[PDB]
Amino acid sequence: MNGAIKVGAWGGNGGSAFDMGPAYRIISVKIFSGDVVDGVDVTFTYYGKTETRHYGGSGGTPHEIVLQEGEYLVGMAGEVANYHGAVVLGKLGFSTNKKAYGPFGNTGGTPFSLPIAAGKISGFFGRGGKFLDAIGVYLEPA
Amino acid sequence: AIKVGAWGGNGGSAFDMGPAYRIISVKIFSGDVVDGVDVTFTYYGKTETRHYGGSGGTPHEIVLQEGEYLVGMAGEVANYHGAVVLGKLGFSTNKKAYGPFGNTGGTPFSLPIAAGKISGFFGRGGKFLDAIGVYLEPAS
Ligand SMILES: [Br-]
Repeated sequence: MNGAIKVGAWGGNGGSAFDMGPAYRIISVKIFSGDVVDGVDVTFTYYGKTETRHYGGSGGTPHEIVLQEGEYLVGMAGEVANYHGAVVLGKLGFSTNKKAYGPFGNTGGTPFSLPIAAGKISGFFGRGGKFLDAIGVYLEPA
Repeated sequence: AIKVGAWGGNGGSAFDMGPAYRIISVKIFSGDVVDGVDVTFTYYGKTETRHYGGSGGTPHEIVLQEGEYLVGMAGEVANYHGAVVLGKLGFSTNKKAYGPFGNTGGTPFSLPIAAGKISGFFGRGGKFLDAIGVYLEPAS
């Protein structure tokens, strides 16, 4: 609605649905991972207030992407894995117009990939519980 | 303004449909792999058919009914006789999922569209369908 374009989610159907909606500015993403992707922090701005939302569980090591001036998110990729009986993100990475980051996570399964030939990622939705069950993205022009 | 993909190889020649006003139908030509696609659509007052890739294999036509639109695309990227191509391709509408068309496995990709629709195509083609990507638009 209101003109949104949402692609995904990739992953399983467990955990609880989340939807950040679209941001004015994503500032940074932290991807928490070990054997699989445990969760994500998204830090974003709105009217000069910086806020952080966490989705998924409390495990894993953090892997950060701090967006530089003129840097924006142009790809996402990973693997959907079966882990301990749950269908979750086993690996997750992102590309910007400047650099690739990751993927983070150590469990393979069914790959997915989202090259954005025109446009950028503008927000996130998905499912989280003990791990990051699923992830999807909002898109807008670049 | 919103283009995702293409998934597939670097061979063949580039194509680019741009976005349509309305997609009427898509035909997927396949045998062992995806040979190519026809897209029939409305565009700036005209009704047009374009063909991308080769024309071998068998055509499989999906005609979109009133209130029906394309909300997913998926497939596998395969090596076929030395060409990195779509080995399998399928589409979902808001009513039903179709496919796969083609028989050759390789690396899967999937594009579920939770909000919006596919409005057109771009990619690369030769004898077969080397690569395919989509233009995306919001729902109306
Ligand atoms: Br349409």
